[PDB]
Amino acid sequence: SQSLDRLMNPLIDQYLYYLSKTINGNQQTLKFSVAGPSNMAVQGRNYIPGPSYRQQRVSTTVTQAAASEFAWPGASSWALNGRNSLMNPGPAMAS
Amino acid sequence: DGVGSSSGNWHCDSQWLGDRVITTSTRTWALPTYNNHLYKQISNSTSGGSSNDNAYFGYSTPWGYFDFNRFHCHFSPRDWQRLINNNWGFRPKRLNFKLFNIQVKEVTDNNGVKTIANNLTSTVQVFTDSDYQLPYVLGSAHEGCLPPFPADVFMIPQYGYLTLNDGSQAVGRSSFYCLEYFPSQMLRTGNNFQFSYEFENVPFHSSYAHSQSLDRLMNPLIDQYLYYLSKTINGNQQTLKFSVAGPSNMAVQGRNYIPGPSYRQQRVSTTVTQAAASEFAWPGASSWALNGRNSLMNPGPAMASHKEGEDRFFPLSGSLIFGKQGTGRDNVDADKVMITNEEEIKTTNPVATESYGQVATNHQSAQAQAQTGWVQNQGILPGMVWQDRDVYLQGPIWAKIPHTDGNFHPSPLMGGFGMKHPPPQILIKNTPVPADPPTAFNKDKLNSFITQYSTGQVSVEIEWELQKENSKRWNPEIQYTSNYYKSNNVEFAVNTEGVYSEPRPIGTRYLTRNL
Amino acid sequence: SPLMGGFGMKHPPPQILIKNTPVPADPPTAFNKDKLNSFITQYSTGQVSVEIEWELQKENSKRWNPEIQYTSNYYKSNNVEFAVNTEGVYSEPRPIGTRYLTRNL
Repeated sequence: SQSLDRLMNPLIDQYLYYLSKTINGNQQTLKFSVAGPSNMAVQGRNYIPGPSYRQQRVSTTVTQAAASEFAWPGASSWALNGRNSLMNPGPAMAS
Repeated sequence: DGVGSSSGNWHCDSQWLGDRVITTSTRTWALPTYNNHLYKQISNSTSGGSSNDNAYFGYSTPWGYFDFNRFHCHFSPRDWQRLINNNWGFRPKRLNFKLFNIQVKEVTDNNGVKTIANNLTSTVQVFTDSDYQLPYVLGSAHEGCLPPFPADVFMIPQYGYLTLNDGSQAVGRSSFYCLEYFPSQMLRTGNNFQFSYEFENVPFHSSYAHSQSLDRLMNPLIDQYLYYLSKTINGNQQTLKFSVAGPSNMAVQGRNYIPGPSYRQQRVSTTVTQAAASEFAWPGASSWALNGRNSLMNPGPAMASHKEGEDRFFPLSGSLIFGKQGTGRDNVDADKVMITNEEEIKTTNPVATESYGQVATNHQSAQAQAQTGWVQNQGILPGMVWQDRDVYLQGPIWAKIPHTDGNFHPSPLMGGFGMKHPPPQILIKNTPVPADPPTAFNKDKLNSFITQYSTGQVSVEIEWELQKENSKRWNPEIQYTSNYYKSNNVEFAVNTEGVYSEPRPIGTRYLTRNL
Repeated sequence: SPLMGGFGMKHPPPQILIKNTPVPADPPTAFNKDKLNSFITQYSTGQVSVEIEWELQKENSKRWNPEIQYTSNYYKSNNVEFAVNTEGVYSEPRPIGTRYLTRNL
């Protein structure tokens, strides 16, 4: 019922700072700001999402065009002793 | 007990036994009424947010909570210095928590003047989430913890939580939690609250810096019994030549273990009078994506902040950044913040702003030259060894390991001890006291309440286990020390206006041990 | 021995420190991380009692003639020495030592 990137308190700022600005408007002027509810994407986090092995995206919607036959050519695979095996179903990832 | 009898004493001291140190800290707190006793749905729409990456949905509760998840809440600077200069490791063992001397006040405003008086019959409600049934917000580096200085009086932060969101909207899987649906003790001015907690078994934190590097573990006087490919061409005929790997060429010697994982960060320099190509704070930052939302990789995997002699460089978001006393909230200069560094782990961990290494990318032949590619991100491999991020006096202590099917090395990335069952959240709220109701029945919930706030003392005692050092090193070690040179103020003390300040972050890795 | 007079001790009577516990005023309804600087104006009062047992060294002199003794003067005065004035002000009119009796060297 919670997402890994939304585990913080939405009412309280962190006691950590993030780099918010690099240029003043090519002199380098470093600026730092408190990571808080208004910018949750830059808050420090203790844990990160699990591993991935990217898969090609296929749509089930009717009336769609495809560049070419990519079922085998566009598939993710792993090789063992010169033999290619389809990565199926592969690591547990959000569909 | 009674109105005229104290329900507890002021306990604030540190006791140093042989293998254990017991820290006790007491603070005075103030608790106002939050949200006017209401639960409120909150989202990026209510706060005016627009970006997809910062969208959220959640609820703000009228409850406050007690947080002591920072080391300076328990260790004085001198105690921290003793711990870091005399021990190879430490870990929390058990916890004792107390609330006492409850004082509930009522505030009445006549015309531009407020009068404060005691409300001896009012109550304050406290309970602990021992079953971890509520969202855990102590695992984030939030403000509102007990002050490092015992004399400072602090305000209890308001408790809020987030659930699943789609933009500013919720989904059916989103959960709403009512904290009044939990049994809680109600305390008048004569009552007190206390509970004990036992820390689950965690590894000792590495309060040492390695005196050897992973690539220099061999005997510098003896050759290996292994050979390496030393030459390919004779001066395009292929003539393979092999040589013994020895002290003269240590880079090519066979090794049993390799440095830990990496996730490269952009390099930023603190040196003044420097030019930048463009604004790269967000565009040039390393990040990970979850359900279409991009989150900054911060602080990310434990990696060396910079190479030897390059202290001016720091990873864009790979280091903890603390603010100096009095520092503003938005767009402060570099001299207003304290940038931590992890140079001590350069002996086992890769540099944050450098590639892990090079890997072959083709098959060399008489027609194709051998090609290699830079490894910007490298996952866990067998034989890898690494050091976790160091903890700091003002840094976090613990975090809750997310309840998931799988995890790897669940040490909190911001530093500290990862636990499936961390110290439970302690939630506190002033019981609403309705004003005079109408003389005719009305079914609507009451919205007129007496303005109230509460104050009291809070004590937390934590027993820490120590790992003593048994080094045979002959020369003296590096130790944290204050500087004798004269200054207007004493470091880690109050100013002429009574303002306590922490002038620098203090790590734990000064003693050394072999790799 | 203290140069201003008295008994020198490595472990004298300990310092007794007392302070009124701060009582914060009404805090804001929105969280602020700064330490509170608004407190209810308070002061405290009470009674303090200290009891000290003193050991005495009695005199065993064989001196025949009477000794010098500290004594008040009978002669009339507007006020009694070591007493209050007409405005209730207590005063100590002179310093009093301890060395009036005599013994051989």
